[PDB]
Amino acid sequence: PVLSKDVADIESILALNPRTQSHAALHSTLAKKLDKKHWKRNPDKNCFHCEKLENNFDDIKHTTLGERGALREAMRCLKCADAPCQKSCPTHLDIKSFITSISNKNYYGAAKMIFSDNPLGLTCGMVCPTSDLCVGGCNLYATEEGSINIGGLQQFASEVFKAMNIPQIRNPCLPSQEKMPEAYSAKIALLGAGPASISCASFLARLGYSDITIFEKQEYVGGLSTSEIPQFRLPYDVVNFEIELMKDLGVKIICGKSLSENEITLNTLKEEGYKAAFIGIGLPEPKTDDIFQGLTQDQGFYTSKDFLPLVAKSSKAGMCACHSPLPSIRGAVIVLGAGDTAFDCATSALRCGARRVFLVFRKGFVNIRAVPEEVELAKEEKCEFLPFLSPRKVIVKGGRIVAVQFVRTEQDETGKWNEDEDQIVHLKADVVISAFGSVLRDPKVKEALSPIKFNRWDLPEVDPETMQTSEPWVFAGGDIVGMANTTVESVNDGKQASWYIHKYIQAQYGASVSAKPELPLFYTPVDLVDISVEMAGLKFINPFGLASAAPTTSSSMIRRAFEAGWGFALTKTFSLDKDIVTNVSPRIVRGTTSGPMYGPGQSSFLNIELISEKTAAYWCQSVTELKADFPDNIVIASIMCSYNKNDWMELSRKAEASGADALELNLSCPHGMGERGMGLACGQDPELVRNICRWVRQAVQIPFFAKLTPNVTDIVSIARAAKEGGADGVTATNTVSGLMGLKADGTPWPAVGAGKRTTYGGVSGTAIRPIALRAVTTIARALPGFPILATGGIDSAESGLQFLHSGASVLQVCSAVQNQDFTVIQDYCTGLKALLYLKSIEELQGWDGQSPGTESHQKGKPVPRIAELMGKKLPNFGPYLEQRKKIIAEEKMRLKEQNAAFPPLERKPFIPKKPIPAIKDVIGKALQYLGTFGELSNIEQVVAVIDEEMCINCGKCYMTCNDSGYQAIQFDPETHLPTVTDTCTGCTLCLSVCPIIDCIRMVSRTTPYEPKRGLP
Amino acid sequence: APVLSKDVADIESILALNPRTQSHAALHSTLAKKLDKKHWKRNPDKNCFHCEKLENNFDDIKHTTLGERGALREAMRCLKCADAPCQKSCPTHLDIKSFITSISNKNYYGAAKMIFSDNPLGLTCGMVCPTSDLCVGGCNLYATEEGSINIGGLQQFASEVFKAMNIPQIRNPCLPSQEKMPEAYSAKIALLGAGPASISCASFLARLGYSDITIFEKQEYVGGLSTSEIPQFRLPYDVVNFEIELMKDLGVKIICGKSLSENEITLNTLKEEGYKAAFIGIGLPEPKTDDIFQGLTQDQGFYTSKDFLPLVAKSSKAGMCACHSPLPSIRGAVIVLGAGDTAFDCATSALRCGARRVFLVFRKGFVNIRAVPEEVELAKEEKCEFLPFLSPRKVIVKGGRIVAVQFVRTEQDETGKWNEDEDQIVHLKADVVISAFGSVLRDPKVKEALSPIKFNRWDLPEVDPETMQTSEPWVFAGGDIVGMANTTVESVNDGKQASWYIHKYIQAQYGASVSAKPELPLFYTPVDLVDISVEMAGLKFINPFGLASAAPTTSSSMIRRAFEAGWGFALTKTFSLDKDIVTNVSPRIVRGTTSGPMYGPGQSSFLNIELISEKTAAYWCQSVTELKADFPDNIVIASIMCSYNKNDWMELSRKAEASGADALELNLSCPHGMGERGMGLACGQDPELVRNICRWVRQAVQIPFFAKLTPNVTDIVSIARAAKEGGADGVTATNTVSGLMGLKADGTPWPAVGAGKRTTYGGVSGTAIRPIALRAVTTIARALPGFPILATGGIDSAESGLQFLHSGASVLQVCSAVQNQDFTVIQDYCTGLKALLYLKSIEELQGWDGQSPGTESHQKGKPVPRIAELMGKKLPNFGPYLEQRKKIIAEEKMRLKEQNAAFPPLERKPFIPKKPIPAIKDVIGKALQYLGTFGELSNIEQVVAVIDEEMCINCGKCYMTCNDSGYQAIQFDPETHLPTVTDTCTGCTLCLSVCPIIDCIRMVSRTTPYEPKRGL
Ligand code: SF4
Ligand code: SF4
Repeated sequence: PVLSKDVADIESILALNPRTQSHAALHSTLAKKLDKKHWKRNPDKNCFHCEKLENNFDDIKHTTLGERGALREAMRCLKCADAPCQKSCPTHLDIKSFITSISNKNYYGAAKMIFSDNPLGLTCGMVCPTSDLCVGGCNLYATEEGSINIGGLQQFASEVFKAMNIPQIRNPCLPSQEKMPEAYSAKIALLGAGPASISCASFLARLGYSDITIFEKQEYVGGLSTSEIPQFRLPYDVVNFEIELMKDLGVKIICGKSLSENEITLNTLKEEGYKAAFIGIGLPEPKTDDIFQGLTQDQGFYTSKDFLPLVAKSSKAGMCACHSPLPSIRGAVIVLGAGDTAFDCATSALRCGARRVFLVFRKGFVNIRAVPEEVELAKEEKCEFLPFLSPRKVIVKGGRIVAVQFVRTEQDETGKWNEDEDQIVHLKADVVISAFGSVLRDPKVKEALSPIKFNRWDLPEVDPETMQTSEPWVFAGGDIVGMANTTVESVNDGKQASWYIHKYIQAQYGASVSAKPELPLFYTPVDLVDISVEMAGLKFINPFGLASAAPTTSSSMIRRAFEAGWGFALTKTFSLDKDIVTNVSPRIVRGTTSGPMYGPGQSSFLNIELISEKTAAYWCQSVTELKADFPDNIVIASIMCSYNKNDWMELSRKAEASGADALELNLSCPHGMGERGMGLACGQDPELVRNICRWVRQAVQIPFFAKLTPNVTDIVSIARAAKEGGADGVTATNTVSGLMGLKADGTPWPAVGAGKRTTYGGVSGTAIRPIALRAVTTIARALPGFPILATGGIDSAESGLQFLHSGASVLQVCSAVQNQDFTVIQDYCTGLKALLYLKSIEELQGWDGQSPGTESHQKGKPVPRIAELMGKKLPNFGPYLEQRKKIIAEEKMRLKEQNAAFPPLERKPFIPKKPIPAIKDVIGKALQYLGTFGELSNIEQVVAVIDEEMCINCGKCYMTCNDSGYQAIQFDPETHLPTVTDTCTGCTLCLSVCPIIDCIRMVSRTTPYEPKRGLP
Repeated sequence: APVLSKDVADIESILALNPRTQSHAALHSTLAKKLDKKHWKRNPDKNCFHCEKLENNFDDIKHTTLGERGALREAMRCLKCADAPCQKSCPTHLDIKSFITSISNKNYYGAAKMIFSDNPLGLTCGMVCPTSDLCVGGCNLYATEEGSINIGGLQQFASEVFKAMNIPQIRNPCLPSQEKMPEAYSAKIALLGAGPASISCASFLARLGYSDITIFEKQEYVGGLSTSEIPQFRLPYDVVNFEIELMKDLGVKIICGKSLSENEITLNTLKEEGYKAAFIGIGLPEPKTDDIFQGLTQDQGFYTSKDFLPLVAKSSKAGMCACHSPLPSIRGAVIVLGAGDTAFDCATSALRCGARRVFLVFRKGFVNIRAVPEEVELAKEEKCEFLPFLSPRKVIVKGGRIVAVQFVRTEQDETGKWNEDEDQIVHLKADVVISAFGSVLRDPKVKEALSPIKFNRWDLPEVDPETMQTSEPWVFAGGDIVGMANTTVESVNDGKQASWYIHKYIQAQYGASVSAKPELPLFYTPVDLVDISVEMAGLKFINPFGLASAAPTTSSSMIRRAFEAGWGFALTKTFSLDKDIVTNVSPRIVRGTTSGPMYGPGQSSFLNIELISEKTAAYWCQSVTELKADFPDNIVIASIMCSYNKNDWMELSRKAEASGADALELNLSCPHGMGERGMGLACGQDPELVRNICRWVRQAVQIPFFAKLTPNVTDIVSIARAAKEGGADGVTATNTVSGLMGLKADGTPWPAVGAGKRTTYGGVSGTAIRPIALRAVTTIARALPGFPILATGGIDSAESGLQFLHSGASVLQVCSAVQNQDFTVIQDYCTGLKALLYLKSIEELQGWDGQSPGTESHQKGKPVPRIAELMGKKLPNFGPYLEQRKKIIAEEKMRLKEQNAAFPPLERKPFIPKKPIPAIKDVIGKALQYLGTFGELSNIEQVVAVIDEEMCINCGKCYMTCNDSGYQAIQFDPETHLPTVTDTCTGCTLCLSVCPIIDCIRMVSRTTPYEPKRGL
C-alpha cells in the first residue's frame, strides 16, 4: 500500500483539521444568519425574556475566579510601587503583595496579607464595589485590556485558605496570658454582630484583650452580610467562616441581647463593670413613606427591610433554626428606588418567581448612584427600568395591591427637582418593594445611647480620626455613623476604633501607648514553622538569598535586603585593583523567550555585565559593616582572579579577614591558550578548577564554594574537581551562554556604541530553570551530601522547594528580584512555611502543594452535578446551552420541595496528624524518582481522557494530535467536543497544550497496546 | 571613610516610595480614605452626573482600538481554534484563526492579506462591526473568566498597519495577461450605488478578471453610509478612501452624479447601451417618517437622521466635499426619537454639535432595545438620558422654534400587544428633535427605473437568497436594499455572494461554463511575488522552512500533508536498523514551566523523553520514495542513527540514499563509552567520534549529509569542525537542551512513568532555548564561514526565522511551533518573510522595525494630543490631572472650531521599491559583523535612560528595578506617580527591560560627564 497516505478512516477523523485555503469562501448572508445561533456563547441582543431563575441561588458574580483564571490575572498585574489601588482601598490592603503571592502559587501568604488588614477579606473580595474603590485607581486602566480583577483575586486566595481549614492563633508576639498586664482583662462590650463590630473585636483581640463580648439582637450573626446580601452574591458559609476565625481569638458572642432602653443601656454597661463600648448596630429600620402606611406583606407590600431578610432566611442554610419558605412573589413586581438595595430587591424577586420586575426611580439614569457591577446584574436578568417617576398612591382592590400611580419629575434651571401633577402614570403591579434606604428611628434604642451627642443626620456624632463619641468610653462605627457605605469601610471603622479604644483603656489603668499606632498582623500556626537550614557549618535563618548580581550591586542594597528578611546575600563579584573593569551600556535586556509580553514576569534576561566596578577595599569594609549589624544573616564574598596562585590567595585572605562567613569563587575569567577546544573560561576545565580551589583552600579557613558554569559538556566533572580541590560546596549554576536576538535589520540588542556591537551574554531567569535543575540533581546524585547552593530561575517558594527536593540546601535569587523588588522575600518565606505545614495535613493529601484538586468547572464555577446534564453531549453554547439552562432550572424547582438544610457542618480545623518537615527532611527526596531511561517502565502505558464538562471546545488537543501525534482524537462537527480514541499512545502532547488545567488527564491504559511500526 | 553600606540622606529620600516589608496593620480613617480616593481615580465616577464637553471633538471613542503592544498581547491570548466558531459567526467567513495567528507572529501583512481576501472593507469592518452580535458572540474564550477576544480591534490594527505600508493591490496574478483573456471578461458591467455592497461586488468581479466594471453613484461622494452617516469618531473618512483606492487598483471605474431613476439610468437604458449585467446596491435612501412631523423644518429645529448625520459628516470628514460645511449649531436640549443603532449615533453626534443635554426617547422598554450593547455603552458613558415607553404625539413650536414635544405612555397587555394610554401624557422641553425611525426606499422614480423586476411585501427587490439574482436573470441586488443585511459586513458579503453568480451568468451568455464549486480569488499585492527560495549544499529549497525530525514527522502521511500545506522541506523522524528497534514510554512529552502557569497557546517550551521512530527502516525508506515521487520540488531529508559501528552507519546511510532522500541528517545522540572524559556519553559530544562517523557515511553515500549537533557540549564549534573534517556537507544546529522540567510539591517528577512515578533527563525545545540555538548558529557561522547551517530551536515566525538567517543559517527547521499549533503556520511564515524582504526596499518605511511602525506617543493605543499646554505640564492620566487634560483638550477643540480651515487630506499614492528586493542569499550572515569580543565593545560611548511621560502608566516598575537591582537613579513623584531618570543613571538598561509600555523608555547617548561608581 501507499504508506505515506492516510487511509479513509484517518482521513475522516481529520475532516475538521486546518488546511491552507486557496480561494475566498462563498456563504450567503441568509445561510450565515441561521448558522450564527448554533455557536452563540453570549446573550442575544434580540432576546427580551428573562431566563427562569426561580429558587436559583447560584453564584452570579462576574468576578469569581478558579485557579487557572486567577493565576493568569495575577501574572497580569504590574505589582506597582506605592500602588494607587491600595490607596483607594478603605482597609489599605497591600494588593501588590497579595497578588504577587497568588502569581507565585502562595495562596496562604496572599490570604494572610489580606486578613492582616481586613478580617472580612473573603466577604469583601466577593462584595466590594471595586469600581468605586481599589479597581477605580488601577494603573492598568490605562491599557486596552483594562484594570485587574482585584476582588476576584482576593476571593480566590481567601477561598483556598478557607478550604485549608487552618485556624487563627493568638498573636505570637504577645506574652503568655498569665503575664499580661491587668489592663488587658478590661471588660469590653460591642453592640451588634456586623462587619464593624467583628473587625473591632478582632483587632482588640489581636492586641491581647481577653474579655471581649459582642451582644447581638438577632439569633443570627454577621449583620447585613447575613440578613440581606443575597446568597447568589455572598454565600452564608463565607460569613460563618469569618466569624469562626474571630472566635479563635477568644471573642465571645451572646445572641438575643439588644441595646434598648429596657435591656442593654450605657448606664447598665457602666453598672456591670464594662470599661469601654463600641456601637456597631448599623441602621436597623426602613426609611418609610406615608403613601404606604398600613399596607401589609399579604397585600403585596414590603420594605427592603422586610423582603430581603425573608429571602435570606429561606435560601441561607444555617442562618436560622427555622427552615422557612421563599416568599410567594407572583406576577408583576415594582421596586421603588435606584440605590444598590433596589437592585438586590429586583434580582431576589426573580428568585421568588416574579414574572416581571420594574425598577422605578424618581430621577434619571444619569442620577443612579448604584455601582455598575450591581446595575449590570439586573440588566442582564431583563429587569425593566422606569425613570422620572415619583410614587403618589397605591391602588388596593379586593385586599391586594393592583397598581401604583406615579407623577413625572424633571429638573429645572437651578437643577432642583419638581413634580408634574398633570403628568401621571398608572402602572399595574401585584407586589411593591420600597428600597428607600434605612434609618435609626426607634426611640427606645436611641434612649439607651443617652447621653451621647447626635448630629443633624440623627446618628451618633464621632471624631472621624478616633471613632470616639462624646462619651470618652463609647465608640461607634459602620453604618450607624453614616460615613461607611460599604462592608470594607465598616470593617475599617472597627479597625480604626480598635486602636483608640486600646489607647483609652490603657490610659484608664495608668498606662500609655506609642504615638505611632501599630495594630498586629494576622497569624496562624503556619507562621510558627521553622524554615532554617544548616549547610557547610553555617546557619541560615531561611534558605533564600540574593545571588552575586545586579540586586547586590551595592552593599547598601544588601543592607535593605536583610532588613526585609533575606536569609543571606552574595557580594557582587569583585577583584584586585589590578583587574579593575569598566562596564558598557546598554548591558541588560529582557528575554525574548516567551514572546512579546512586556512588563512583569519576564521569562529571562540577558546580560553582558562584568565584575563589580567597586573596589575590593569597598566590599571588604562593607562586609565588615554588614556582619557587624546583621550577625545572623550570612554574607558570602564572591571573588575572581585570573589564573594566578598569588592573586587568588591574596584576594581570598583579604575577604576572609573582613568577616565573610564564606567565599564564592567566580570561575568566569578567561585563561591562556584555549588549547583543546575546551572553552576559554577557567570554569570549563576541571584541571584549572581543581588548582584554583587548592589555592584558596590553602589560603583561608572559612568555607568556600565554586560557582559552576552550565556551559560545559559534563558539570559533574567540574563539581568533582572543586571537591577534589578542597571546596566546601558548589553553586549551581551561573548563566547560560546565549544571544537574545536581532532586530529585523540585523542589529543586535544589546547594541553598544555607534557600531551597534554586541557579544555573547549570559541568559538568566526561569527559561534556564530546566538546565539548573538538571545540574543540581546530577551533582546531587554523583556527590551525595556535597552541599549545593542552587541558582537558576528561582522565583517562588514552590520553585525553591523543587531545588531543595533535588539536593540543594539554599536558594540564590537574581532575576526574580530584577522582575520585582526585595519584598518578595516575605512571599518566599510564608510560602515555604505553608508548603511544609500542608505536608502534615492528611485531609489535604490530594492537593498539589497549595493547589486544591481541580474539580469540574466552567469559568471557575462548579459544574452542577445533575443526572440529566451529564453524559449527554451538551456543550456550553448555542441550543445546547439553552437545554442545559432548562435542565438546571427545572432541578432548582424540584429543589424547592426536595428541601433540605439541616445537615450543615460544624467547621473544625484540620490538626496536623504527622510532624511538620524541616528543610533537612526534604533535601534530596526527589532523587529516588530519577534514573536512566532503561529504568522506566514500558509495560505501564497511559492514555489521555478528556472531561467534557470542563472543555471550552477549542480543538487544540485535536490539532496537536493531528499534526504532531497519532490522529487519535475525534472532534465533533456540531458540539466541538473531542473524544480520545483507542489509538492514543499516551504521548501527552494534547494535555500539554490544553488551556484548561486538568481538563485532560493521563490514566492507565486498559486495552491491549501495540507500538505503531508502519510495516511488519 | 563613612558607613559604605548605608544610603546617604539624598539616596534615602529617592527611595521614599520603594516597597518595604510590613510588620503591622495600617491605620487610615475612613474619612481620610474618602478624601484620598479622588486623587488616584482612573475610571468613570458613579457620582459624576455630568458629561465632559465634546463640542467639535471627533476623536476616536472606540473601546476596541489597539496599539501594537495591546494587539500582540491579545493575539497571543487567542486559542487559534480548529473549525473556529468566530469564523462560523462572521458573515464574510474570515479565517480569524489564521489572521490572529499572524498578528501574534508580528506578520501584520499576512494578517491583512487574510482579512482583505475575504472582506474588501476589512479596515472599515474591524472598526464598526457589532462583534458582540457576530464573531465575538461565538468566541470559545467567552467560557473563561477573562472573556472573548477583541477580534474587531485586532482586525483594525493589522489593516491599519497594512494601510500605512502603502502597498497597492495588484491584478490576480494567476490570470492570463489581459490581452489573452476570453472575450467574456470584457463584458460591460454596471453597479448602482458606491456603498459597501457594490464596492465588494466590483472588487470580487475585478479579481475574477472582468475589465469593464462601472459603479454609478448618485451623490458626489463615494462610500455610502460609511461616508455620509457613520460618525468620524467611529470611522475616520481616510479608512473609506483607502479601501476605495484598493478597488481602483483593480481597474474599477466610478462615475458620480448619475442616478438609477426615470429620465436617468434605468435597466432599460443599461440594456440598450450594451451592459450585460447589473448589481443594484443603492441601499435605503430615504428616512422613515412620522405624520406628526409634517411641515417641520431645520430652521425650527427638526431633522431626520438622513438630514442630520450627513450634515455632521460633511463638516467633520475632510475630503467628503469641496464645501467646508459649518457644524450644525445644536444648542440646548436634544430629543432623539428611537432606539435602533442610528439613534445612538445621532445622540453622540448631537453632543459634538454642542448639545447641552440629549434624551433618547423610545416607544418600548429597555429590554426591547435592539441596538448592540457597544453602541448603547457609548451614549450611556457620555451621559445621555434614556426615556422608555413614550410615543410622540405633538411638537410644540413658539417663536419659530420647537420648544417642547409631548408624548403619551405606551404599555403591553397579556397578548403582548402594545397600547397607548391617552390619559398618561409627558410634556418634555426640547429645542431640537431628531427622528431616527429607520430608512426606506420610497421614490417612485427610483422604483420605476427598476422595472420590470419583482418587488416583495416590504416594497423591496426580491432576490434568490443564494444567488442574489432578481427576477430578471441579468440583474442582481444586495445590501440594505434587499432588507436582509443589517451591517456593513453583511452588505459586503451580499456583493461577494452576488459576484460569483454574476460571473456564472455572464460566462453562460458568451457560451462558457464555470466550475460547480465557487472559486473567488484571494487578495494579492506585489509582496506576494517576492522570491523566498534558497540554495544550500547543492540543494534547491522552494522556501527556507522545514519540519525538524520530531513528533510532527511521526508518520510519512503527516509529511505529505505538510508539503500540501506549503512546507519547503521535511526531516523524517530519526530511524534505525531493525536490530536497534525501540519502544517508547508514556507519558513522554510535557509542557514547559519556563514562563510560569500560562496554559494553552504559545507554550514557551516542551520537554520530551522520546526515542527514535518506532517505525521500521523499511517503512521510512518506502515512504521517502513515495514522497519524492509525488513532491519532486520538496526536499526530503532522512534522519538516521546507529551505534558507533562502521558497517551499521554505512548500511543504513546507503539504504536511505537508495530510497531517494535528497540528503541525510545524522542524529549524533547515541551513547558510546561511559562518558565524562570531558566529552560525555553521546557520540555528538566527542569530536573524534563525530569525525569518524562522518568519514564512514562519506565513504558510503554520494548525496549530501548533515550532522545534527547537540548544544550539550563545552565547545560546539569543535564538533562542527570535526564533522566538516570528516566530510559532512553541513551541520544542523541544534538538538534539544538536556533538562528536568520540574517537580510537583510532593517531589514527584513530570513526566512520571509507571506506578513508581519515575523519570529521566529529557530534552527542552521551543522558544525558551532560542538564545542557545542562536548563539550556537552564530559561533559556528563565524568560526566556519560558508559551512552550511540548518538552524533549529525556537523558530516560530518569519521574524524569528530571519534572525537565524541573519545569523548565518540557510534554512530553518521547526517543531515546537507546530506542536503549539498546526501545519498551516507555514502560510504565515512565507507571507511574513516575503513582507520583511519587500519592506527593505521601501525608503519611506526605513524608520520601522520590520513590519512594526515606529512607536508614537500614545495612551491605550490612541495617539496623545500634540498640544503645547498638554505637554511637559506634569499631567498624568488620572485624578485631578486627567480632568485638567480634558479641559485643555476641549478648549483646543473649540479654538479649532472658531477658525474653520484646514481641509487637506493627503492624496494616496503607493511607495515604490527603490532598490531590488533582497533574496534569501542577500540576508544570510549579514548580522555577524556586529558580533565581537568584549574588548571590541566601546566603553566610551555610554547611554542613559529617558522616559516619555506621555506614554507612562505610572506603575513605578522602572523605579523598583533601579532601586533593588540598579543605581537608585530614578525619582518617582509621590503625587503624580511619574518617574524621571537622573544623571546618576549608568545605562544598565534594566528599567527599559521591565517597562510594560513598548518604547516608553529609550536609551539615548549620554551627554554629561561619566564616572564609573567605584565606592572606594
Ligand atoms: S496523548 Fe498523544 S496520542 Fe493520545 S490523544 Fe493526546 S496527543 Fe494524541
Ligand atoms: S515602568 Fe514604564 S510605565 Fe511604569 S512608571 Fe516606569 S516608565 Fe512608566
